[PDB]
Amino acid sequence: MSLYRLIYSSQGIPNLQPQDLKDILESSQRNNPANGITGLLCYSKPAFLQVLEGECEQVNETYHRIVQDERHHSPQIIECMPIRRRNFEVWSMQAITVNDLSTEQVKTLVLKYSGFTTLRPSAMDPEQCLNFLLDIAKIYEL
Amino acid sequence: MSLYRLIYSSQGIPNLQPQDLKDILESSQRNNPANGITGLLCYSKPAFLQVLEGECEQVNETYHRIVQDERHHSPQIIECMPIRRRNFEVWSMQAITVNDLSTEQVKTLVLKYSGFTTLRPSAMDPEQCLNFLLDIAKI
Amino acid sequence: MSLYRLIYSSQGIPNLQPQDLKDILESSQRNNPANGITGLLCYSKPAFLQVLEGECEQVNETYHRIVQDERHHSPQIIECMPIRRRNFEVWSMQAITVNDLSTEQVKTLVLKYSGFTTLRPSAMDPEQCLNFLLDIAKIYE
Amino acid sequence: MSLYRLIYSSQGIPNLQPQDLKDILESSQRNNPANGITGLLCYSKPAFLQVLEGECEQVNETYHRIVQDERHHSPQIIECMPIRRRNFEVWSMQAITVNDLSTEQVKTLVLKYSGFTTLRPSAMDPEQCLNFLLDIAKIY
Amino acid sequence: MSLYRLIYSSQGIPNLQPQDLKDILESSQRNNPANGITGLLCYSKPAFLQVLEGECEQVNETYHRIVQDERHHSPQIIECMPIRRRNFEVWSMQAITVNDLSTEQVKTLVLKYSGFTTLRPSAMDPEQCLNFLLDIAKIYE
Amino acid sequence: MSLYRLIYSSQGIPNLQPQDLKDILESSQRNNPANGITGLLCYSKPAFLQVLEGECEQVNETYHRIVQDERHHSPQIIECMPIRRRNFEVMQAITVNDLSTEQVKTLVLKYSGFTTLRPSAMDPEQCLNFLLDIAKIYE
Amino acid sequence: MSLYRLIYSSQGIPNLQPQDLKDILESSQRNNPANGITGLLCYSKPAFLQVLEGECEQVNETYHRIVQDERHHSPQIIECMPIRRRNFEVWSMQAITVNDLSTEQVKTLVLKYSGFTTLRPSAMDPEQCLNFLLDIAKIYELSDNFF
Amino acid sequence: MSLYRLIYSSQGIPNLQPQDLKDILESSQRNNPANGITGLLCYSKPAFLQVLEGECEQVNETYHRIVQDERHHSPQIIECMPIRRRNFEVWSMQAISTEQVKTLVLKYSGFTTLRPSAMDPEQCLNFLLDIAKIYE
Amino acid sequence: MSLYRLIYSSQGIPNLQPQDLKDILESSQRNNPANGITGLLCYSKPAFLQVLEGECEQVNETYHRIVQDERHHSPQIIECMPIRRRNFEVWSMQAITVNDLSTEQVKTLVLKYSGFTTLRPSAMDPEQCLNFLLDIAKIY
Amino acid sequence: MSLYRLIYSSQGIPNLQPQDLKDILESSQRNNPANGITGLLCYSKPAFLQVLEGECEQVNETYHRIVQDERHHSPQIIECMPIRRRNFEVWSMQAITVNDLSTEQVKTLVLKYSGFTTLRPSAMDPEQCLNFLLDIAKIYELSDNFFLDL
Ligand SMILES: Cc1cc2nc3c(=O)[nH]c(=O)nc-3n(C[C@H](O)[C@H](O)[C@H](O)COP(=O)(O)O)c2cc1C
Ligand SMILES: Cc1cc2nc3c(=O)[nH]c(=O)nc-3n(C[C@H](O)[C@H](O)[C@H](O)COP(=O)(O)O)c2cc1C
Ligand SMILES: Cc1cc2nc3c(=O)[nH]c(=O)nc-3n(C[C@H](O)[C@H](O)[C@H](O)COP(=O)(O)O)c2cc1C
Ligand SMILES: Cc1cc2nc3c(=O)[nH]c(=O)nc-3n(C[C@H](O)[C@H](O)[C@H](O)COP(=O)(O)O)c2cc1C
Ligand SMILES: Cc1cc2nc3c(=O)[nH]c(=O)nc-3n(C[C@H](O)[C@H](O)[C@H](O)COP(=O)(O)O)c2cc1C
Ligand SMILES: Cc1cc2nc3c(=O)[nH]c(=O)nc-3n(C[C@H](O)[C@H](O)[C@H](O)COP(=O)(O)O)c2cc1C
Ligand SMILES: Cc1cc2nc3c(=O)[nH]c(=O)nc-3n(C[C@H](O)[C@H](O)[C@H](O)COP(=O)(O)O)c2cc1C
Ligand SMILES: Cc1cc2nc3c(=O)[nH]c(=O)nc-3n(C[C@H](O)[C@H](O)[C@H](O)COP(=O)(O)O)c2cc1C
Ligand SMILES: Cc1cc2nc3c(=O)[nH]c(=O)nc-3n(C[C@H](O)[C@H](O)[C@H](O)COP(=O)(O)O)c2cc1C
Ligand SMILES: Cc1cc2nc3c(=O)[nH]c(=O)nc-3n(C[C@H](O)[C@H](O)[C@H](O)COP(=O)(O)O)c2cc1C
Repeated sequence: MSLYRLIYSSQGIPNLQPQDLKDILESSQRNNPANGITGLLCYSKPAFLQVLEGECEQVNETYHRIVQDERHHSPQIIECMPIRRRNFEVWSMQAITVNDLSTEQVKTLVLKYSGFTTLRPSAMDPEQCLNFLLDIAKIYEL
Repeated sequence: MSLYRLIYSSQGIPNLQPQDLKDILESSQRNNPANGITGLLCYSKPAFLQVLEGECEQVNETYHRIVQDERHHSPQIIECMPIRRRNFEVWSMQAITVNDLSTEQVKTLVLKYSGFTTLRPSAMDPEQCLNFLLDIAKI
Repeated sequence: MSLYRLIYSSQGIPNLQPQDLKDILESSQRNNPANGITGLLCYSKPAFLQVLEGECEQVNETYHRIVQDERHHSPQIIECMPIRRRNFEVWSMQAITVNDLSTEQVKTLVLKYSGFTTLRPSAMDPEQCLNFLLDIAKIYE
Repeated sequence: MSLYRLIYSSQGIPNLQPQDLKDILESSQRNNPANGITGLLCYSKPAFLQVLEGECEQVNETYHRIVQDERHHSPQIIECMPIRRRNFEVWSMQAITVNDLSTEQVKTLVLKYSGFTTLRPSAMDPEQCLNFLLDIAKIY
Repeated sequence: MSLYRLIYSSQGIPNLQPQDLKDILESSQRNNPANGITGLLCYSKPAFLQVLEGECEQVNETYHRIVQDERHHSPQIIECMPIRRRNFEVWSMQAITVNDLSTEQVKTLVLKYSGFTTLRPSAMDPEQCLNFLLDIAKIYE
Repeated sequence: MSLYRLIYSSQGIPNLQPQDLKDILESSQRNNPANGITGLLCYSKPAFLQVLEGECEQVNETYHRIVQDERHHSPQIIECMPIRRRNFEVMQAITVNDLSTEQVKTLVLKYSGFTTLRPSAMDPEQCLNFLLDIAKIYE
Repeated sequence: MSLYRLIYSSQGIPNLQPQDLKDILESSQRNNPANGITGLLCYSKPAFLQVLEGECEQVNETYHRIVQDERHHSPQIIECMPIRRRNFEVWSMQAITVNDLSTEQVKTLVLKYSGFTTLRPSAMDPEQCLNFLLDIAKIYELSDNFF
Repeated sequence: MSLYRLIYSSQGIPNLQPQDLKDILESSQRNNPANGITGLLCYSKPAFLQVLEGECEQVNETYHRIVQDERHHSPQIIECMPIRRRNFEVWSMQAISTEQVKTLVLKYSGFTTLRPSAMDPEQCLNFLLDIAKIYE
Repeated sequence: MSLYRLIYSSQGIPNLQPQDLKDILESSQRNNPANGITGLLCYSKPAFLQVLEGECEQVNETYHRIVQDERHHSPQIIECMPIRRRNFEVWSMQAITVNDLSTEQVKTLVLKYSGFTTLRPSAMDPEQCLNFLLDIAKIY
Repeated sequence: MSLYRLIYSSQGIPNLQPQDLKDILESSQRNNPANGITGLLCYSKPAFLQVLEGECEQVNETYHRIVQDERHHSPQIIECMPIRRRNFEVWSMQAITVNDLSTEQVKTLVLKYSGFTTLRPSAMDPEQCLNFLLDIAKIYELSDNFFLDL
């Protein structure tokens, strides 16, 4: 019913290739529009960080389906709450890799909101997660 | 006396034609100026979403007249409260249709405040309804 | 779906007797329960002040039905909004008459939230109506 | 329409007596009920401090009538504003005299909101005025 | 003593001419400098809306003088309070007529803070009055 | 690491029996202490509504273990967030239906639209307040 | 006009005797109540800490009178500002002495608001000074705090 | 060693000549910089109004020195308190026509002549900050 | 000069005996009074949790002298800041050891602010730490 | 885990030449990146004022290592608390000499937050130190002013 946001992180499996993230993105871009789901996925080997926005029932359907995926494990819900309005509404889904090859502007962003230059969501509170995702969206948009 | 704003939604009757939407707009534009009413009507098949601003007595009189209109049914008052100042003061009544022929800019605005690309007032709270309406008035 | 409150006032017909009010109470106490509606009606000749709480769809269904009642006219919605929780949850409906013959305590309460000792709903803001209705529900009344 | 409170002070004519305050009281208690006015009057030689509460129009009517009374001059409105609810509702009007011969508990209240033990409205702000009057009403 | 603002409205007598408002304006612009009074007056037939600023003592002195004026009646104090700083300090007094001949911009402003396009202080709360006066003075300029 | 609270609802299977409720209770009370999980489970046929409290990692492990339970479906997370202190800090379970006391029904009505518990129609604050109030009036 | 509070500290001249302290408090009892001043004087040898509340003009007249007293030097205004209401109550006739033979309760109160068991106003902010003075007035029981 | 602000008013002696104000100016400009005192002294016959900013001990030393000055009497501390930061990066003096100045004295007080006894601390501060702007 | 609080946690060395804890507590109760330090110490093997109150200079000198003690390592400052007033003014130092054991009175407090019944400082933010210590002292 | 900021001041040894400051900056810039530490060091003879930001564990590790440096003594922690985001994230370490030879612009920032034109960290409360440091970081591009002063 109500407009909702869910932020979670997970451990990618050890063997993940760049093609595996193309298969996640394409699936998400195929399923998400029809469900009202918008969002952003960050990968920083081996951690995933994703925000999902949408009707509560749809966000939940999508999350609990994602939890069942064989390409990641130990999902940790970081925040889930009703929202006043969407922030990621221009993307059914988008994917960003944050690594050592990343732009200095991007590295300085990871640091602005966390302890290290490599993204580790398990060490960030919901507001730091949301703000990182907002700012990094802002520099890859659209 | 007191300046008020009422937001409500309703379900248009099934066979609502383009002429129907036009005479609703024409009625509101001739009646509202005289009663101090301003606002915006949005129509998203089959739902209507309207904000009315004016003196409490006038907003109530206007609203209870609209309620009796044969072209819609099941009105749902979403918010009715006194307000500090108007936001739609330049329009006695403005109408927008939000549908599959709407621009990505509109579809995106509907998405920003709700579960889908199609407007469904029943799935929005008062602040979401008002902000959608304020933003769409800002094209 | 969501929990709502609607407060409104109306003008009763000049022809309102003991039996018409009791008929309103009876109808409301019969219909309100099945629809999850709770609240309180006050009658201060000639005015009605009523508060309705419940699911948005129900509140609206009940209100728009009440507006068709020939026993009053010129309904004025005072406030309609989502609420954190109910305050009248114990009564599907109750009806108080507030007038000249009312208790000094009740009179003083009316004066607490308005200009006079006779209840005139069109001279109160939403917070004053609500608090009046909360305090008089507590007295009983 | 709107519920209002008006607080003002004035200078009473030099030699006001218990009886002068008694008929002010009797005048107010007959007039105030029908106008739905409530409130409290303080006299601290030589000055008056009154709060009036009621419908905007009635508060204004009452105040502007009072201004014309011969028993005082130089009225100063301290505060006039809409209010959420009344604080002096049980009293159409009461009068308390506050002087050097008062109770120690009342004297202590004067001191709490002002520079001296004599009540001097002109030397108090709107919040100090209302608060004095609220505490004063509380011990009555 | 303290810096104060008083806002009131009143009813002008039935047939006020532009010359009466000039006289009012001239009287105020001669008396107000010396008393440190500043403010703005609007006339919206038949009503007056004025804001006065100055020392509490002088603001009361001026207001109780104005109230004796035979050119209006039934004065209503809308607000009287201390203030941190003046907003009308550039003008000893200015007078503006707000009626059905004012510009669209002025009419729109009246609508922004009130139920109609004609200015009726009785229909406005103190915040609405103050904001109307700040905004209209800004256009004037 | 961080003290968290998660509130969710779900749909019990149609053939749930009081013995299943007792089995859920036995299991919880065996698993929760060692994991430092506290909270309250409520059952209003066919709906469950649970709040969990404890460390982030343990709330997540317990929640995702619960999601796989075949005695319910369609979980819907209502709120998940860090908290400054526990409210419950003693798993208790309670069933809340149209046979519960007139005291419980009045409590259901206080936070929602009807006398029967329907979490889908309550926001996070109403859910939590309901659970506290229902716990308060029990043990 | 306005209701004011002033808190100040000073350094009493060396070897101030109890009779001098008595002379000061006799003067302050003589003048303060007539001037509508309430407050307290504390003495933690050699330092004075005093609060004065009352009408701005009186608090100032009193303070600038005190400044000229030859029995202390280096006055330091800690705070002076308009207040919404008084927190003392009366002018405390008795001064409080706060030193190393003070009760464990008084010493604990000094420690609650500063770094040590001896009272050093130069180490405290205006709110610490006020709260100390309020708590000590409560224990003595000179005043509290209009109930 | 806390950063502090003190605002006070006083009445200049009836005999105050332009050279007295010049004397005050030159003493303060020699002393204040070495004591880390910034602020502003305004004089409009017969009132002085001054803000001093600096370390507590210096602000107090400077103020109580000023108190002993024979060119004014009846000092009234209007405010004295710790501050988060300074608002005057330098020290200045201004003696107060025209209408801009009229308008300014009015903006934060009841009359068109400067009367500190009728202004609260925030009014005094903002007046002093603004008058530094219309000059200075 | 200024009134400060510092809360820190550290890791005791593997083989601490109850005697060593007495030696720390005795040393602290000997040294703190003269430096104006008050506070509270817990040992939940292996973790130490201490709050130190006092003048900034003394709090720091004591903290840094403590860091050098051979009976713990890895000190983690959790919060350090000026405070309005002390909350532990009555104790030069008190030590809470395994009457952390007190079943669901003290264990009840630990759960109230953290994930488990056993006290682990690294699992608590500054506010949870202070509130725990405040509640624990209250019941003493 | 938690993102933290630590501000402290210490007394530098009376010897310190520009090479010593360079050696300090050099170690910090080599060590800090790996540790996720960022911040700013000011040297106002004889005093240092530093802010460190990073993970609580790493900030603490770095700080207690620094305390053991023979080039200063009497370290005083001014504030240590969790933070919502970094403010000094641009440099692993930036170091600025702030003294009587400083620009009038710098001396004005010093005076804005304290009693005098000479930076004396103990004459400043935590918010004053913080704001002072933020204002300095604002005006200095370059990770130091030892080679060029603006
Ligand atoms: C990190 C991660 C994030 C994912 N995010 C989404 C999502 O945004 N939307 C979605 O439909 N599937 C998402 N999935 C993919 C689904 O788990 C699953 O692969 C998808 O339902 C396959 O559907 P398909 O066969 O139609 O392509 C995600 C998977 C992973 C591992
Ligand atoms: C969704 C909808 C919105 C309407 N909004 C307004 C309105 O804002 N103002 C108005 O006067 N009439 C409004 N009406 C039109 C009235 O229902 C009614 O037809 C009209 O006031 C008739 O006036 P007339 O008979 O003079 O043409 C609305 C009708 C519909 C169904
Ligand atoms: C002032 C007033 C208040 C009323 N309030 C309610 C109400 O709370 N609930 C309700 O069902 N009917 C209420 N009604 C009565 C309805 O108008 C209507 O008569 C009722 O639904 C008739 O149902 P019945 O024919 O089954 O008796 C109210 C009527 C009036 C005049
Ligand atoms: C300070 C003071 C307060 C007064 N307050 C009231 C009042 O509250 N209500 C009122 O009717 N008259 C009040 N008056 C008295 C009126 O001025 C006047 O005497 C009286 O209302 C005349 O009424 P009467 O013709 O019924 O005797 C007050 C007079 C004074 C000087
Ligand atoms: C609505 C209106 C507003 C007025 N405002 C002022 C005012 O601001 N200042 C003033 O001195 N007189 C004002 N007056 C005029 C006075 O009522 C009065 O006639 C005038 O001050 C007489 O003073 P004089 O005899 O010295 O000329 C106003 C009058 C009206 C009716
Ligand atoms: C709606 C519902 C709520 C549950 N809540 C909890 C819980 O609070 N803690 C828990 O350990 N298991 C909970 N479970 C039970 C688990 O799903 C699972 O059956 C159980 O933990 C297995 O433990 P066991 O086999 O060792 O007994 C819940 C199950 C259901 C269906
Ligand atoms: C530390 C100290 C505090 C004082 N406090 C007050 C006081 O609060 N009120 C007062 O009148 N005099 C106070 N005085 C005394 C005055 O300096 C002065 O001696 C007094 O005004 C003399 O009045 P007398 O001539 O009646 O004795 C204080 C003196 C000292 C040194
Ligand atoms: C109203 C007024 C304001 C003053 N302000 C300052 C000041 O800010 N700084 C200062 O050193 N002296 C100020 N003084 C001057 C001192 O009273 C004193 O005369 C001066 O500091 C003596 O220094 P000199 O002996 O070197 O000339 C002020 C004096 C007056 C009357
Ligand atoms: C965890 C812990 C807490 C301590 N707390 C204090 C303290 O609060 N005050 C203190 O003086 N020493 C404290 N110490 C002990 C000092 O490190 C040191 O051993 C002792 O104070 C030296 O004094 P002594 O040689 O006179 O016995 C603490 C030590 C440990 C490891
Ligand atoms: C005031 C001052 C600040 C310092 N700041 C840091 C710092 O931020 N990071 C760091 O690694 N070392 C810092 N140090 C230097 C360390 O104490 C130590 O010399 C260095 O980390 C050892 O690194 P090395 O392997 O190059 O010898 C600082 C030293 C001083 C005296």
